[PDB]
Amino acid sequence: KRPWKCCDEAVCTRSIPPICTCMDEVFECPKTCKSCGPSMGDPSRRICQDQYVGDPGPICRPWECCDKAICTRSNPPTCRCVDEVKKCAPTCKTCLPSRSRPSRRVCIDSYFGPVPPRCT
Repeated sequence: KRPWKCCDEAVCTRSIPPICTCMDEVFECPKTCKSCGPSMGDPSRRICQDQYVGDPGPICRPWECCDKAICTRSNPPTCRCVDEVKKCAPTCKTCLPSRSRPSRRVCIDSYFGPVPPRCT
């Protein structure tokens, strides 16, 4: 079936259906993946190499984008996001109301993965 359950870095064609590669770095080859191997010319940055045809599925990370990411220095880093949003992403585990913007919420999750895209 699909070689991943979720993908943070899906590179897909704008076609029906999409043709997709998941560029997410892996630390062990997922059971759903046919083969893992290097990426970005880096022998140590391993990915699921499989091309998939079909909807790539959801992101893994707890925020689609973040304008206020705070991350460690590792590659990949561990990051949190202090954006105050109308609704946390479905993939956020712990969402709390904001003190300063009472109609907004904050996701307090920490997540190990590449710096998320900026929202703005």
